[PDB]
Amino acid sequence: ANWEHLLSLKRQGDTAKRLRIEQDDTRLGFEVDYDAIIFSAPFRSLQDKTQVIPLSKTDFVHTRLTHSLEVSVVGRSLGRMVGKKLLEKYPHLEQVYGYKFNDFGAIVAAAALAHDIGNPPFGHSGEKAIGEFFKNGYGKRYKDSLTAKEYQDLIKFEGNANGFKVLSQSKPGAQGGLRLSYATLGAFMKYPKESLPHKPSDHIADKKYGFFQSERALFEDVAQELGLLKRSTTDDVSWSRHPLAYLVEAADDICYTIIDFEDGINLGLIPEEYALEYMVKLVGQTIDRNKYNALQETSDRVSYLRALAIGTLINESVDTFMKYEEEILAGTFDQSLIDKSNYQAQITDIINLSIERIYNSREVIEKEIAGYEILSTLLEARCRALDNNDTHYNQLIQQLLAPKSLYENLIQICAEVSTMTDGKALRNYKKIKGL
Amino acid sequence: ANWEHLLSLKRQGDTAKRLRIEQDDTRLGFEVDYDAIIFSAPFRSLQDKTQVIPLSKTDFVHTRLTHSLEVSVVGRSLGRMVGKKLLEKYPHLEQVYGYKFNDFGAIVAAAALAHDIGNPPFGHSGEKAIGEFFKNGYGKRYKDSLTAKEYQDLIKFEGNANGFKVLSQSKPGAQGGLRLSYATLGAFMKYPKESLPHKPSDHIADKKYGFFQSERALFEDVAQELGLLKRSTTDDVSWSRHPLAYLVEAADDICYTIIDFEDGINLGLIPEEYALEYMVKLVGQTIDRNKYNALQETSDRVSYLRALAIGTLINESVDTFMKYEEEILAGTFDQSLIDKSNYQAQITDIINLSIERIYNSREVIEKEIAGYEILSTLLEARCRALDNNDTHYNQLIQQLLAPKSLYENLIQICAEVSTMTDGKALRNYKKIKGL
Repeated sequence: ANWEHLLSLKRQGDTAKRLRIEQDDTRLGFEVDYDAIIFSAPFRSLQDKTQVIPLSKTDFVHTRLTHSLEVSVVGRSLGRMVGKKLLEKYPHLEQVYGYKFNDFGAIVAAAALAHDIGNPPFGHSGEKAIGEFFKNGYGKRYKDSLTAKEYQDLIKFEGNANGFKVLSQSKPGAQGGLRLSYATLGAFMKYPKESLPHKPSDHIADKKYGFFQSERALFEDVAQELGLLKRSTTDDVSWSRHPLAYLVEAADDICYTIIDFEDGINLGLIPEEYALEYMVKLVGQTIDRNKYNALQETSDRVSYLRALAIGTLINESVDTFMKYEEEILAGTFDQSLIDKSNYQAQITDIINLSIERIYNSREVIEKEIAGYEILSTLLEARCRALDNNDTHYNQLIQQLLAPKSLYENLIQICAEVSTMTDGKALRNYKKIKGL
Repeated sequence: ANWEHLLSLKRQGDTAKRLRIEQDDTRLGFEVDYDAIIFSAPFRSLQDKTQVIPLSKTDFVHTRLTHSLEVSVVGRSLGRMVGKKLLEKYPHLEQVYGYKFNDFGAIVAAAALAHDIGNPPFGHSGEKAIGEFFKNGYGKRYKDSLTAKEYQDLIKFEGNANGFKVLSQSKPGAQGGLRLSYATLGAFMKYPKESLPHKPSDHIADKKYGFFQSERALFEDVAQELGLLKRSTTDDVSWSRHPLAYLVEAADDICYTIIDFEDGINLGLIPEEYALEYMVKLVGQTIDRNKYNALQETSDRVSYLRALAIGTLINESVDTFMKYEEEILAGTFDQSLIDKSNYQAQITDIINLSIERIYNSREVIEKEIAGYEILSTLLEARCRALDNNDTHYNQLIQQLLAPKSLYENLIQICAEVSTMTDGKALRNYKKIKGL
């Protein structure tokens, strides 16, 4: 693989090449991508979408918009610091081609900012509820009308793949969706494979899939332009990750770990007494102990620890990337950046405490169970109206919820139900159930 | 005034100079400021703070966090584009001192991101309720114990000044607050004056005031380092605006004008037809008519017009800034950048329509009326507990609401009441009232 092609500025449908040295510095394609996402209807909708973590009437807990924003800031830092080191290691990328360190920060920041844009509500539980609907619920009836991979897209419905659809889906008057740079689309794709085969290896990149059958042809074009290495020659396609996707993944991993811990403490789900114990190793080399002791409020002390731990893990992740840069370029790095961290024990301890006190908490379980019913009800309403669109009731449902092939209809129903805001989903659900 | 001094990287308490050429490119002070605001407790709290604009059960309407985020993105573009032209006109800024165009984008983005951080709930009506409390309500009893300017800080309590307080307030373990770069604090100060005299002229910079008496000594430090020009001849202090403050203002004006209009259309408060009619001159040169006619959804057509109109006004504001750069540097520019717009008739039409259909709408008036009662109730409870801190009831109030001199206590009460999240304020209000 070659960094000259990995950093493609191509947008969908382009007729001529876009050279980095010819770009206006005030309209750099990679920075335009960040702003396009910020102002997009899908990103704006995250304002009205909560995480699975419970709300608090006393402390700050992140909604999905604030979470995505902070992930993108961490991502920009990863991209900036790696970009600087990559331009030292390959000086021609700056001399002949005109790439600068901020370019790498922009690609990673934009891909990270958009990572949760296609996820259904209720976290991974929401993905499972949609899959269950097609595996064992009403949607099971479609199995014999779908290919194996089409059906797998539904029974293993994946928020990563829905995010790719949201970013790239053509609509009348919006060809190519947000039309993001191909480099940004490459960095976005953490799982460059189709829904089948299911987990063909234990490599992190094989754990999930990254595009639906409906978007396979689009990602093939992206993979071709970037020169991603083919990882399989069978009708089942897969590629080695774009190198910057490791940094997008690292941004999410660091924030998932440390910021969930911060929210858990401010919620009172994790006793404050655990905060310093679980973070001392991650912060001890950089912490100002006088500052920490003078701080009189828990949320300020926890926020200080969070900033220091994130800075530590960002710096370590950059060094890990650069150590395995050539392996990543060759497609032979089979692990995540955080998997190689010297603080793996502390990270695992933080993750497990969050599972025990947050994700297994009664308030999260209750919401996930309710989410199964909400999503299943909305899916069944849409699919019954698809199957019998001539009845008076189903015409009302169509006016209320949605005012092509069978597979394309079903994937769109999943995409739309997944991206409804919390309040709109709940209101429509209550009307269908007469509540 | 000298750009070398205006672009100061000083933080509060610094003992040694910070040379731009010595900054780490991955830890630029100006970009550190942006990230510090994003992760700050006051900015995160905007998550849970609505505008006075009503919410919608069908369409997107901005919370204060998303409005500030989009203003910061428009500000980053304005700073980047003006920065590139400033470095062309003053090339020693780059060659000698090492400044780069993205530095100007970071300064303007950070100051714009934090513009609403100190505003009380309920818009300008919330400011008026706090001022009315001290002018004619319970707080009138403090008049004779305060200087003229201390009392004016209260009866004309100003969100812009509270924002300055929020950004810089010292607490145990956090001296200097967020410790933002002085260039960023200069760009933030749109009204570089104290509360008195009131509206000494019709200059936009004199319309309001930008810092309380509690923060006068801090902004004096900031003004000295930046080399801001003294404007007032009497003992009442006042400075000419930092040139970048004009770009922070323009980002707010453009977003408030176009994005409020966008929200009003998607709310149904503004008829859909008015969108093209009021924006056609702002978008006519750049709009793709076949793209627009192919768009099937109102929100997408309006969002396209919004993006085109913001684009037009960003470009024009940059040109206006450069056309008047020397007059701004000398403190002789008497207007805002948008005031000189060739589209001023269309801007005025859009604003007046938003005033008539949104800000004078029944739903806004209802909310402002309720806000008067909520804020007045909270202020009276805090002030009575200040006046008689010995009683069992007032000790409960102190534990519920707030777990030095009279003025310092009163201005802190105003700052804390103003910065409470919507849900926390409402909950405490209901408990004080028995519900």
